[PDB]
Amino acid sequence: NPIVFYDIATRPPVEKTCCSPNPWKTRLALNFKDLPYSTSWVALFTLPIIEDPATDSLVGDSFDIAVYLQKTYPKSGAGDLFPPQSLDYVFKHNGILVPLSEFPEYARFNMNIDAAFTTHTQLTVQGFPFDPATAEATKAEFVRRGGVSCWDDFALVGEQREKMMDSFQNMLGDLAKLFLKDTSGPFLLGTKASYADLMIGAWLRMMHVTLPESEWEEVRSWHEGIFGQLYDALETYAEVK
Amino acid sequence: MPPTSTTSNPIVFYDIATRPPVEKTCCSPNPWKTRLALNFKDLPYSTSWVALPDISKVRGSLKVPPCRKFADGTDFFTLPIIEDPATDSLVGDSFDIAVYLQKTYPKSGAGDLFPPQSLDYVFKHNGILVPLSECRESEFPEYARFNMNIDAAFTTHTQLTVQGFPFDPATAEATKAEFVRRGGVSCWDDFALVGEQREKMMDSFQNMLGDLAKLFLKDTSGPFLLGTKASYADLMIGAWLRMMHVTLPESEWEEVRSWHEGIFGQLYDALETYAEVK
Repeated sequence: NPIVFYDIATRPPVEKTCCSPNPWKTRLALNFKDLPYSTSWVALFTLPIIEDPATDSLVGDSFDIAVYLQKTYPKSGAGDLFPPQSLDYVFKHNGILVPLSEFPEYARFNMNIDAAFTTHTQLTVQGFPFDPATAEATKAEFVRRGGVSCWDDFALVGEQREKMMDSFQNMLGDLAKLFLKDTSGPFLLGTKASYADLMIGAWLRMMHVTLPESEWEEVRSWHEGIFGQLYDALETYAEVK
Repeated sequence: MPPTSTTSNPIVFYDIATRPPVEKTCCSPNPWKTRLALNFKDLPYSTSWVALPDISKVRGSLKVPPCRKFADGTDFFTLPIIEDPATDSLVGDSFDIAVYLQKTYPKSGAGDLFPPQSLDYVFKHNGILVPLSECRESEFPEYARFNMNIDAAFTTHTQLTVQGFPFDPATAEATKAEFVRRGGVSCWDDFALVGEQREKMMDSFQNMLGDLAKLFLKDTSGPFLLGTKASYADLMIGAWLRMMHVTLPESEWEEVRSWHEGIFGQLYDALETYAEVK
């Protein structure tokens, strides 16, 4: 009867090392709904998939899983994943050339948040917790992808890394403005959480796992510590079970 | 071979839900290949019967069969999928699943799924023009070609099965619409083939089975292609026979069982020890 949740395998203390942003959106959402589930770890995306035996359904992709959970369990747990709100945010470095319903303001936010965080993800490389079974192959994918010639080329350090942290800070400065509409609480809607906060929280989990501790301490504290406080507020939905 | 390091949680096998009494109506041919292969290897597993995601109104990313790594072509649907926790593996194609089971559990159960053999069979109605998903390099290339040709030979007679197809009632209408599209007809009742057209289709089916039966004459010491030694190539045929067994009238199934000196009835009978629905 419990839900089966398919996540990406990382280095053996998997409860503390798992860090793929899209499966973390679904984990946060399932905990938000307080549904019973167990995690199946798969080695190397296609990979947020759940099986819900309550409806004999197999659902892939994190956004569609979140729509499915809201439609199937509208009132479970903390309640509504998609409360009405205006998510007035565009990542202006999307551009208009490199190719690509329901809750379209959330679907758009998800696309813009993913684009904004993914462009800073060369910062996570030195700390990525490879599953040693998939390590050589995963390093190769990361290489084909950052457009470097080999794995040693990702060594970005010293001055060049500060410039990367700086650009990460500017991106987060523009995103922080959305958290100033309602400062009665740490979320976008103040004290009420939504799937839009979980989207950001999932990316914050990746950074917490993969960044040097001193660098996470800055990220946590930038822009009046808005993301640090969002992170702390989402801990209650962050159980790895 | 990479055997697993432990002995862990059981394999999860995702199969296509058919009409309520599911242990007796399940009939999808590609999932039956995987079931026969798991039973051949004698592995523990449980089945999750799910509605077919390919036809489901639920939006998601599981709508097309994955690419095949070790052979040309693809399965018809997403749904032969296994999760093997012993190796953190999620495998979504009947032929890749059988290759996986042979590399991971090479001596378990009845033993080798891919003993060397020539499988000299061509379905002559393939033609030469239809585009095909192509693998970079195939494992067990005689078996990879046999899999493609056996699917084509049986799938072209599958209008014989529509009247008896055991629809899960929750998905009957969406499944019927997909069959109507894949069959090139305008509506569900266009599939009605009765009396004279059904007999011609049965003669065609018998002609096809007659060419395939020649391969079972090369070793008469037993009912399998290699006589007393079974292989994944027998399971491919046994899987398609199970579809036929569920969806044909019993009286037409007995024709299939007894034609060509009962070669396919003997194979069916010899595969029953691997046919448990668990």
